This record gives sequence, structure tokens and C-alpha cells, in this order.
Amino acid sequence: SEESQAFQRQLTALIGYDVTDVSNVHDDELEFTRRGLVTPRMAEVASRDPKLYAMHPWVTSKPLPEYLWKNCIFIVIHRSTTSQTIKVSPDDTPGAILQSFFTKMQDFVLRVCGRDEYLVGETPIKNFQWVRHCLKNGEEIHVVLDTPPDPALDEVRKCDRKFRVKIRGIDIPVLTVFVEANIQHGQQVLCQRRTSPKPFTEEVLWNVWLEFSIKIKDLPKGALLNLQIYCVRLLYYVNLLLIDHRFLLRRGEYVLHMWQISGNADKLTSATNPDKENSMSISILLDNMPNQLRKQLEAIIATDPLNPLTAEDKELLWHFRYESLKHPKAYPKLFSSVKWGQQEIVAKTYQLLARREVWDQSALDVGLTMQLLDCNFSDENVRAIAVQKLESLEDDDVLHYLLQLVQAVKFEPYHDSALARFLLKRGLRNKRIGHFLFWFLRSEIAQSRHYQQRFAVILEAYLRGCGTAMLHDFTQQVQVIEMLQKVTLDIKSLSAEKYDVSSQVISQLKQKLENLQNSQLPESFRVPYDPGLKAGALAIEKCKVMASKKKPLWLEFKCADPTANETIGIIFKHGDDLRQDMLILQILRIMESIWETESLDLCLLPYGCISTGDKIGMIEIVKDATTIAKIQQSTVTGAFKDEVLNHWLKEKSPTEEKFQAAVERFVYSCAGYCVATFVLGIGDRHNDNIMITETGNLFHIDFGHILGNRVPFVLTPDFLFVMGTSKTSPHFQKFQDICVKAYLALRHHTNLLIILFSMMLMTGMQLTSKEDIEYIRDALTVGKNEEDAKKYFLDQIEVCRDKGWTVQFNWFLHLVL
Ligand SMILES: Nc1cc(C(F)(F)F)c(-c2cc(N3CCOCC3)nc(N3CCOCC3)n2)cn1
Repeated sequence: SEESQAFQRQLTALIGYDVTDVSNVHDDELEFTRRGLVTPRMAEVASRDPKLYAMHPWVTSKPLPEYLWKNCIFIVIHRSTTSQTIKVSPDDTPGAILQSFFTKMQDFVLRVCGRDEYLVGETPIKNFQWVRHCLKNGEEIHVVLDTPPDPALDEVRKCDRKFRVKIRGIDIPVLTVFVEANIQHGQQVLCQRRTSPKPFTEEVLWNVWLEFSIKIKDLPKGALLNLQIYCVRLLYYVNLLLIDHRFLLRRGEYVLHMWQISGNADKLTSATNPDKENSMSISILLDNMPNQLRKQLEAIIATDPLNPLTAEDKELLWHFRYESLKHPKAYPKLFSSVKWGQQEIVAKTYQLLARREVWDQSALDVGLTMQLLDCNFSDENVRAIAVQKLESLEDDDVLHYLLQLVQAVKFEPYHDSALARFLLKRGLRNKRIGHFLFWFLRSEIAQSRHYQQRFAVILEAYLRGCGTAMLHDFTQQVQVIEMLQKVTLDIKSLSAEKYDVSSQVISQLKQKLENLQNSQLPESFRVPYDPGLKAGALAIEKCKVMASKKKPLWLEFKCADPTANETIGIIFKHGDDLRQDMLILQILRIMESIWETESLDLCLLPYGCISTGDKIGMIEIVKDATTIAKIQQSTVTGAFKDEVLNHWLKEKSPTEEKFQAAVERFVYSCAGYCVATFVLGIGDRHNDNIMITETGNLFHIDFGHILGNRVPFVLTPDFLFVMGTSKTSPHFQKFQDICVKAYLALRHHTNLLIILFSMMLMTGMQLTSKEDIEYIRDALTVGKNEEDAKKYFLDQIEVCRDKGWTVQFNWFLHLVL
């Protein structure tokens, strides 16, 4: 069909990669995966509620916090002229509120004023994320009687002998070298052979038959042939799945283009190097119970995920594997104790999985579930039982772990996978999920040559089922992002390695932007980091180019929603890998959850940020916020003064009653960022990397900088001037009381943070894993008593008092030399 070709052209333009193209494939897995996802796609499309899918009700079914609980409450309503306030009970259906509205006087829906968010469905108003946002921020719930959107807008378009591999030779377009062949399964190497080293040249031939110890029957599905080149240090690498998607053993001649290194999930990839004119290639041929022991494992099951098992541990686990089966928290360690290079053993582990009665009936432990989805596990079925526990996550939580579940796809041996199919369903089922699925996938596709192939096939599958509404919506989003990012770069080319920003460049930018505002960027576009916001025409008289080191584009747009006057602010930066920033910010959001469960709000501000390409993305502008550094520089440039901080809160808050609030907001925002940054290990920043709002909310910025390059956290005397310490004030007591509660509340979800962290460093960081990840263990005091850990953190606080301006004074010296 002529139109099928133009649709595929629209698909490719949205994704960023051509899925139909078969230049960089030596098999058809991707094309087989493309078709595989056709069934699950259409399945969830057929299963989704048209009315609800079109209105995407963002709701939660978790307990309301003890603080937020502090019956019947007011909400304003609207019909152009009418705006009557109504007293509504917490447990009241949105439909019943319409019937309660008829009393004060049938298909008109209660929509949110300002953004495109809806209040529908059979759920209490208390269980809405927008309603809980209004209460917490202390605002007025303003609604408007809009008529529900036509679901028609979301319509869809129709042997036994040993294994041996022959290494023929290696070629490169442009002083000794050998080839290493490793049979891997879950990063663990089963067998290893190496060729005799020959001198480095353009064509190094061997024609060597490399026979391993492994039997063919013993090869586990998901086994990767890791071919590497040395000198001794690793230079090029490339992988080939010994068993394919049709369960077939790989036979035949394979000329594989290898990846070059720069010394990481990027090592596992089955994909081959796209660039053929430059990359090095390789040609190969394929033609084929007592109390002491119980006490013993009770310890092993009880230790952290980063605690390595000895051969003695693993033997113990496997031998009493049925007692190990009775403990959910033992599954990752038990499934590490498996001899995967052994058909006999594996089958037994499968017979073991059939008795999942205890695992199935266990309460969802996300930290445990994902621990089974990292790189330690190549087995499809083990990983399956993980994606199975995930199923009972309500849309609210999926959105908490989407980014990391999406990155987790890199650890999957095959393209088509249970996890992938899960992520496809949950995104087609919920528009918010779908939105972020899109941008997370499109993030990698446009800067990861290692995985863009697999990811494109996933995203393409999604777009074919999301509905023409979002299809068009995504398009006008991508249209604008590219437009702006282009402006960002041309303005970066004018910016030199100078400290100050040009005068002639500010009118240049304006001019450049005035070209776009004329005819190009659509009258409206839905902001990527916040799908609730619909932005429109630029406030060009407020768009500027910041005096930063990277000097990014500061951009402001007007609200396109007429029910809303405050501008939508977006920062466009190039030079910094915003995938790093993306992950940190997301773990921050997860931390707010951990605190909410324990009934705490620590006033964190995880600002919106999405990477849209190669070290280029966008960041949300927090209104009325400025840097701690700039505030020190306003009164004083180096000799910091404690008084300044509290003077700035007085200055920016008129009402004394509003000033007390500002300080209250700060004691929470400070403590929260003190705790978080310390655990994530990025606690030692410069004043310029911490900001505060006029309302008195402190928040950290720029997170790729720190981990991607002493004091526990940034607790300087000026912050202590606000609590009332030169000494322990009634607010500094409030401060530590909070820190402790928060620190402990985080400690209770240790295994979670620990595997998220290790995952982050694997999927989005170029770092020595063994050493780097083991900081988060120490930082949380793994094993130590509650009272013993309590002081440990209070001990960190004292360190900040001991080294008051010591640290910042040094950063000010460093960020100058
Ligand atoms: N990776 C980056 C890059 C920048 C990047 F923008 F600098 F590139 C920022 C950044 C800098 C900045 N600066 C303004 C204050 O002076 C320091 C720079 N302000 C903000 N904000 C986002 C949150 O809301 C407030 C604004 N982000 C953060 N992370």
C-alpha cells in the first residue's frame, strides 16, 4: 500500500532509526521480534477501556500519609462564568460528584484547570495524584466541566560432541594481538580459549579450530560467544548468541564487525558495529536439615546483594535448594548457585521452578524482583518469574521504575523478551506510561548504537498501537524538540571558551528564535517531562542564554491551556550527558516514595529532565529559584557570610507568617537533600550546584558532573543560621530528628537502592564496578544496629559543623584555578 509506506516513514521519523533496514544484521531476530510483538500489541489494544484510555486517569491505590490526613473538603468548579465551591467527602466517586452537582442546579467530565489531566473513573477523589498534589502544596483544587474526549481519536491502523569454533582471522581498515573466545551465561564465563598471538597487521589470519570442553547438549539458551582482541589489554569486542530465537544452534560463516573500547551493559550486546568502513571485523566458522547448616544458609540468604558467594555457599544453596525455595529473598543467590553449563542441573532448576507455590504467593518485593533482572541472569525462565511479580504493580508504581526497567532491557539476551512485552503492554494500557516509554526509548535509540536496533523494534511496536491521537501528538513534540535543539547548537558554536557571554549573541538568539516563532513550531506542544503541561507561544522577551560554563538556552513559553498566566520554563543544554541526570533524578523520586510509605514528606524537588540525544536534552525550570552561590555573591568574592542566607528569606518573604513557613520548608528540604545525596554518594557539591526557591525550598542540580568525574553533604553555617545555631536550636533539633527518621526509612529499603544503584552505574555511567558500587553499602551501614547507625549519621552532621566553610572555600578555589 502506498499509504503503508508513508506510515512507515512517519514511524521512522518518530523513532530515529529505520527498523525495516537490514544492513547490520546477520540473522532475522529483529524482524522476527518485530512480528512477535504484533500479537501482544493488538491484544492490549483490544483489552483497553476506550473511555478511560482517552482520559488517562492518574490515580493511586496506596494509603494516605499521616501528615496529609490533616472530613469533607472544598473544590472549585467552572463553566465559563460559573465557579461555585463545593464541600466534598474524601471517599466520593467523581461520578457521584456530578450527581451531587445536579442537586445544586449527562456526559460532561470534570477536568483539571491548567493542564490536560482528568478526574474520572470509579475511584475516590482522595486517591488522585493531582488532588494529593494540591493538598500537599496547599492549593485550591480548581476543576472545569469539560466534555470527555472522543475515543475515536485513538483509533488504530490495521549433538553430544564438544563445541568448537573456527577463528579464521581479523581485519581492520588501518604490537602483538590474540583472539579470545568466551562462552558466557549471566556474565559468568563457562569456558575460555585463546589463539596464539600474532603480530599486528591489517589482516591477521589464524584458521584455527578452537575446541572447548563444553558439550553441545550442555549449551544453555542465552549463552553468548564473547570474542575479544588483546594488546596486554582489551581493544575490540563483539558477541554472538550461540543459540537463537528459534532455539536453533548457530551454524555457518559469520563476519562480525566489532566494537572499540575507551578505557557496562554495552558489552553484553548481541548487536554488531554499524560503521563497517572503520570498525575492526572478525571472520569465524560455525559447524555443530540440621540446625547448624540451616543457620548457615539463613545467614547467606540474609546478606546484601553485593555480597559474593563462595563455592561453599553456592554448593550449600544448591544442595538444600528446596529449603532455599521457601525463601523469596534467596532466589537471586540460589539462581547464581546454578551450574548453567550443565543440561542435567538446569533441568533440575526447572523442575524446581515448577514448585513456585511460595514465590507466587509472596508479597511483591521490587528490590528482589529487579535483582533477578540485572546482568547476573541470562536464563529466560528465571527472568520470567521476575516479570511475573511485576505484573501486580499498579500504573502508579510502574511509572516509578519505568526508566530502570527500560534500561534493564539491555540485560536481556534476546530482543523479544518477557520484560519487553511487559513494557509494551503497560505503555499501551496507560497514556502517561506510554508517553515516558516513548522518550526513554527514544533517548537510547538516538545515542546508543549498541541497543538502538533492539529498542527501535520495541518503540515501533508501541507506536503501532498507541492510537493516532498520541501518534500525531508525539510528532508535533519531536518536531519542536529538533527545532529548538538546532537553535541550541548554533548558539553554542558562537559561545567561545570565554567566561563571559557575548552582548551581540543575545540579539542574535532572539533573531534566530523570531524566525521559528513565525512559522515552524506548532501552536501548541505537550511538554515531554510533564505531559500535563501544554505549552504554546514563546515569551521571546524572556528567552536568554545563561552565564553558565556550558551556557545553555533559557526558554519560556506561555500556557496553551485557556483554563490556566505563569510561563512554562525549559532549559536546553548541550555538552552534558543528561542520561546520567535522568537516572539520579528518578531515584530521587523513588526516595520520596520510601519516605511517603513511612509517612514523611521531605520537600525534595526532582526537577523534570529528559535526554533527547547525544549529550543534548532539556530541563524543567523551577520558578523563582536561585543559586546559593549567587546569594553569597550578592552581599559579598569569596568570604562567605552566615547572615546572608536568612537575610534572603526575609527579603523574599513579606509576611512574617510566610517567613516561618519558608524556614519550615527549608528544614525539610535541606535534611532530605542531605540524606539522599549522602547515600547516592554525591554529597560533596559546590554552592553553585545547590539552589533555593523564594518559598524556602533547597534543591541540588547538575548530577552528571559529580559522579561523572571532603564532606558527607553540603551543610554549611549559613543553613545553620536559619535553624538558629552559631549550639542546638529548637529547629536544629527538628532537623536531626528528621534526618534520622529519613535515613532509617531509607535503610529499610536497602537491597532496593543497592541494585538500582549498581544498575545505574551499569546502564548509564565508564566506572570500576567492584569498587564504585560498594560505597552505597558503607553509606547505609549494612548490618549495623539501628541505634548504632543513628549516631553514625548524626556523626556526619557534626563533620559539617567541624568543616563549616572549609569545603566550599576550596571548591571556590578549584572552580577558579
Ligand atoms: N546537567 C545540568 C545542566 C544545567 C545547566 F542548565 F546549567 F546546563 C542545570 C541547571 C543549571 C541552572 N543554572 C541556573 C543558576 O545558575 C547556575 C546554572 N539552573 C538549572 N535549573 C533547573 C532546575 O530549576 C532551576 C533552574 N539547571 C542542571 N543540570
